[PDB]
Amino acid sequence: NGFSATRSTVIQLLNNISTKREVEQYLKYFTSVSQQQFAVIKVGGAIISDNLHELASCLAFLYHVGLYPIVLHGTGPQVNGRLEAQGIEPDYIDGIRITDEHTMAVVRKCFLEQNLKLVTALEQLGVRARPITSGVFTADYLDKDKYKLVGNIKSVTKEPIEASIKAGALPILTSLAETASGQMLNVNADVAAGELARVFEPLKIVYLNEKGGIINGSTGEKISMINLDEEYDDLMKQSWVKYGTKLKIREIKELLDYLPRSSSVAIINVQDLQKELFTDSGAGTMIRRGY
Amino acid sequence: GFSATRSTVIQLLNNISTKREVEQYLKYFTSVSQQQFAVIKVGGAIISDNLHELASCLAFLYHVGLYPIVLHGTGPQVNGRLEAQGIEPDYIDGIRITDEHTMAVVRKCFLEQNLKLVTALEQLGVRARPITSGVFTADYLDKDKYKLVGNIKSVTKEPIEASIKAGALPILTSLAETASGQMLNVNADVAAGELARVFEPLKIVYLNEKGGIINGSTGEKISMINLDEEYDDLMKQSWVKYGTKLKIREIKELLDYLPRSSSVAIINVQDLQKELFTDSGAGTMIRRG
Amino acid sequence: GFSATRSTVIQLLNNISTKREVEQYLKYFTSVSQQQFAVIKVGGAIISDNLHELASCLAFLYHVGLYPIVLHGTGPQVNGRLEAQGIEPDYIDGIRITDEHTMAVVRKCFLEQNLKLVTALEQLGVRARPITSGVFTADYLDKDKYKLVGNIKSVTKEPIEASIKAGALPILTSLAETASGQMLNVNADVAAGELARVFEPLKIVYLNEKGGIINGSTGEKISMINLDEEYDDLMKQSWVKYGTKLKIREIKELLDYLPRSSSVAIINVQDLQKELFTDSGAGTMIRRGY
Amino acid sequence: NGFSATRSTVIQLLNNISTKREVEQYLKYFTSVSQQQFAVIKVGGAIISDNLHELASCLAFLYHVGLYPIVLHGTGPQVNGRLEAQGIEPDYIDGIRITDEHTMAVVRKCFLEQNLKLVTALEQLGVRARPITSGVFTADYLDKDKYKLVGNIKSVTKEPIEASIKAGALPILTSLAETASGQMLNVNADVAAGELARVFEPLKIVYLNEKGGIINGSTGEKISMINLDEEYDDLMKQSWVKYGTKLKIREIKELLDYLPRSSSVAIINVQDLQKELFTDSGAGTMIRRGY
Ligand SMILES: CC(=O)N[C@@H](CCC(=O)O)C(=O)O
Ligand SMILES: CC(=O)N[C@@H](CCC(=O)O)C(=O)O
Ligand SMILES: CC(=O)N[C@@H](CCC(=O)O)C(=O)O
Ligand SMILES: CC(=O)N[C@@H](CCC(=O)O)C(=O)O
Ligand SMILES: [Cl-]
Ligand SMILES: [Cl-]
Ligand SMILES: [Cl-]
Ligand SMILES: [Cl-]
Ligand SMILES: [Cl-]
Ligand SMILES: [Cl-]
Ligand SMILES: [Cl-]
Ligand SMILES: [Hg+2]
Ligand SMILES: [Hg+2]
Ligand SMILES: [Hg+2]
Ligand SMILES: [Hg+2]
Ligand SMILES: [Hg+2]
Ligand SMILES: [Hg+2]
Ligand SMILES: [Hg+2]
Repeated sequence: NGFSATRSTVIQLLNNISTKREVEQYLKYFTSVSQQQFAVIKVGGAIISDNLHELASCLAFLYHVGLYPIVLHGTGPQVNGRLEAQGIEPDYIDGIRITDEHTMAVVRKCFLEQNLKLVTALEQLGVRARPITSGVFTADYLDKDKYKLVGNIKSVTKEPIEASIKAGALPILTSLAETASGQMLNVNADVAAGELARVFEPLKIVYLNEKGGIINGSTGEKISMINLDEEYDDLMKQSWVKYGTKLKIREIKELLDYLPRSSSVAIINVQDLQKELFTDSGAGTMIRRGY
Repeated sequence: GFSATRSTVIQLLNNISTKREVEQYLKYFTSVSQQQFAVIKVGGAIISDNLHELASCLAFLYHVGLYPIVLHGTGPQVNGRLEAQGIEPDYIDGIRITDEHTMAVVRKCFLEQNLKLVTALEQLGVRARPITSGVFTADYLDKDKYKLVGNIKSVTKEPIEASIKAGALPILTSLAETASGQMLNVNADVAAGELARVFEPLKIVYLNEKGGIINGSTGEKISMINLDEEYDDLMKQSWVKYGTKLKIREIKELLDYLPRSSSVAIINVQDLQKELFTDSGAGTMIRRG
Repeated sequence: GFSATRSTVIQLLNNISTKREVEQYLKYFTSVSQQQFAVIKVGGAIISDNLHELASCLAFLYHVGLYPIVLHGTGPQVNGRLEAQGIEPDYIDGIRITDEHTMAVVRKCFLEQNLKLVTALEQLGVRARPITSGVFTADYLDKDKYKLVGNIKSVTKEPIEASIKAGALPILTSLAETASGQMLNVNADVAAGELARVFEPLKIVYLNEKGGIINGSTGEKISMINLDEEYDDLMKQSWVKYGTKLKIREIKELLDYLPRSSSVAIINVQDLQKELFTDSGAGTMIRRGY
Repeated sequence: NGFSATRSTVIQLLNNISTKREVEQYLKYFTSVSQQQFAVIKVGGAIISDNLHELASCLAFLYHVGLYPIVLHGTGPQVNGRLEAQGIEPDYIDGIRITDEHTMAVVRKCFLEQNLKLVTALEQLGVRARPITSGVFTADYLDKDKYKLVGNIKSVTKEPIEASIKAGALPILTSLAETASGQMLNVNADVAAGELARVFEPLKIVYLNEKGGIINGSTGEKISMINLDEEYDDLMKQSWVKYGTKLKIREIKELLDYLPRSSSVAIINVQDLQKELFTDSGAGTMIRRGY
């Protein structure tokens, strides 16, 4: 809601504008009376460890121009770092972490740390943020025998996210879910973000990763656009598509079958976020249902 | 940058009238150490019955640059919800027996009450941070007897300190978690006692509706309890039951660990300002004898 | 401290449409040096006739973190006051002949107009600092001919720089003072020119009601004057008289000192933003020429 | 008008408070609704060169609690230092500087310097201050033959001072006056401050000096109170009341003849001002009508 452009906000806004067209684009967003949620942004765990300042800076820009994102982040790399320090190797199937009781302890502790890290970086920039670490995702077991403490999300409770935004604070969420009776269950961040998007139907849906999209492994070329109805089935049969990419793309396809056809998902690097959000950039991989 | 209005400064002056009161305030106003001003436990009933006065008093503390650690309960509204759905509340030794359905009600109630308090504060211009999990680590108190109830074994200070450092009042629930991530129900008086133990605040305050503890055998409010002299005999009295017994027990165990200079005030919210700014306690004061 | 509202940012965006314009704004927005963005001379009449527009335009500049040096006149208010007293205004070569009584009137009017503008700015949330003396030191221009009229010999920058450093728009009169403290009257166009000479600002703007200079022999507004080619011929034209003649000469002598990249814009307040943010001038532009 | 207590303002207020009586004294000023000007404060020129931080700091306290003083400063000592360096002996009669053309140029320069020094120190503390160096005092020649460029003040134009206060800025004045036709005339700062106090009829009238009051030259002791109706005539016959002190005492006597008997004037060091204004300390020299 609250628009308050600091010196850094003004510089961020102007520094890459070069045309009337770009100016007009920003004017359209700043004069908008829409009540639609602006954005759900999924943040790769690696970005919080490697690229915190940059992440905090673009989130701060959005905050200062009154366009609050719902932010959901992962924690995969730092979990593997802790397990390795303890002489334990991680285990996945279908891109999903097999999560026994000891692994869940590490996952929970790492999520809390990395969540607070991001919230604090934001507060150090004068951006109000709330760590939302429980009470959003209710889940049952995806498959206890196979994955152990891994959740299948059944419902999203919106009130803590909306209360945060209403209070003027960015809601910063982990992908942890809970059963009704309170057993925490690990969920993949790509999946949890998609559930948020499903229920909020935001203007913008963004997945931030380091590669800045999805890279065709046979050619090495970045895939600019994916038309799911045409390309999904045979894209998934390609042997270069890694488990994590397969999980990501499956979730997005399911998400976009629910959302209206006007919705889309951008998979992009954080340095290209502003131009993709505001000035209609072709950076990253854009994914839509299509025909 | 901190600033205070005329009304805030006037109310501040109205609370301070001696050199030691001034010094106490300024000591905590400009945080020169990791020392904490207050742990304030809020009875759940206050959030449903007297929220505006609770929020206003906490908002005054914030506006004079003080950041109490606030932890609230939710027992009465859990009891309300259960009775509303035709389920009778289930306690033993003052502790709620918490099966799988009861825990879902407790969690949802905790979160609702928490957001209610946080939002009332925000509406008064107070930055408040919900801290609903991640502080209390527990194992099962007694599975067979209480089911999903915790016995706290550690307090993680970071989220509370981070909140204060960001200039927001931390508003905590008493939910705890096992290492493996099973949330457990903990009595809010007990949890508050665990916070006081690790933070060693200047002030330890429990807010209830009665404004202290009443002696059942006489019908008179108890002004002071000297534990070393009175605890053993007091716990034998048959009028001392349920939640009260549990409250006195935890406070006794807390004050055994804290220095003799510490004390615990059980008061009504209308006595909070006087209890925090002066040594002339109100309600029921408890100290080591 | 700095923050900008939505409507401030919207208005900034409406003023910028090229990369060059962005880099120009950013250069002056982020400056930690003594470089100056603008000297803006305000015609006295505008304070009587169109104050709110003037004050709003200056407020926008302040709200985007730009700190123009503002110097204003008061000629027409003085003439009205003299005529209210049954005194005929007395000019030669565009300069007011200023005896003791007239100096009292000029001083009072100047201080009044100054406080009028400063207060209008403050009402819009703009910090503005009256600077009514201590800037211009002067000798007598010609005591027999003009009486209490000054020829400016130095400009003290300190009061203006301190205002800007504190985040306040400096609002100046053109009153000057002898070393020993006799105030001397100076034409506001000339004093503004002296300010431009020592500050060498990016932008030199003269605000008048006509939005430039009209060629008397055609009735057409002059869009551009290239002084090297046109100045001698122009000053021989019979329609070039009084205050307009003085203004042109003063601008010419100013531009003899400044680099060829400089220019002076004589415009109406409605064109101030365009003139400040873009290279597409308005009204009457004056330069040396290439 | 605008009350806004900063961190340092709160500490400044409470630091010295030990009793309920002191508290109630501050409550009286903070709950007040009277339209009367709070204070006229004369600042000896030396304080601006010698103890500027401390001066800026107590003025800042008054600003932040919404009790704006009208501030008038001198510059006598630094003019003498300038003259000294040019090989010129300072020239005084009856505590008033004889001021020829050269000396007026020094006085003027050096007034503007001290004025801007004070204004800038206030602004650095986040206090809005407006330099008011002309347009307040209109004067005739005091005695051209005897004093040269020295003024006798005939009127005080209030508008600039009231406009500054209304805008939220402390008005910081020099004592320079001007004739109708614009010859600047030098006026002693003690006299100009008296002329301000006459027309503003403030609640408090304070003269700040480094000595911290007036010293009885014969006994070698600070004078705490002067009852003028009783003491004035004999005081003016004492050998140790000459130069500025004589001028000051006479100007204060004439001021308190015009003002009601409830008014008084304090002469004090800046370190004792807060306690003097708010909690009736009895430091420095208090002067009043008496009987
Ligand atoms: C179930 C599962 O795979 N959880 C992910 C969540 C963290 C993330 O996505 O970065 C994990 O790595 O444990
Ligand atoms: C274990 C237990 O009794 N917990 C409390 C928590 C709420 C409170 O203390 O207000 C309960 O009523 O469930
Ligand atoms: C000397 C001289 O002509 N001064 C001008 C100054 C006012 C103005 O320029 O608006 C005058 O009118 O007296
Ligand atoms: C006339 C006169 O004596 N003026 C004083 C003004 C400065 C002051 O009072 O400090 C002077 O010393 O010149
Ligand atoms: Cl960005
Ligand atoms: Cl860990
Ligand atoms: Cl209240
Ligand atoms: Cl419920
Ligand atoms: Cl509920
Ligand atoms: Cl306008
Ligand atoms: Cl000097
Ligand atoms: Hg960890
Ligand atoms: Hg509930
Ligand atoms: Hg309180
Ligand atoms: Hg305008
Ligand atoms: Hg006039
Ligand atoms: Hg000097
Ligand atoms: Hg003071």
